[PDB]
Amino acid sequence: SAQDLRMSYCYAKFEGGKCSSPKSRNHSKQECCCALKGEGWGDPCELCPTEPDEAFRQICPYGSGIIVGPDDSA
Repeated sequence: SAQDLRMSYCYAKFEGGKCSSPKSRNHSKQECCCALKGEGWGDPCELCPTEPDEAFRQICPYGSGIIVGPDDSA
């Protein structure tokens, strides 16, 4: 589904320099800014894109959903 199905740490907040709120478990960079829609992704947090940015959809073909964080909310 994703690129090299890389599943690292997804951060919920990216301080245009660092990150915070990393999910104990790891998910695909797509599952991070798509289903988890955080602020950054990967151990080396990388600022995730936002819709409808070409990059945004680059991880979410259908949109913020795909595999909405299973048993990871509600």
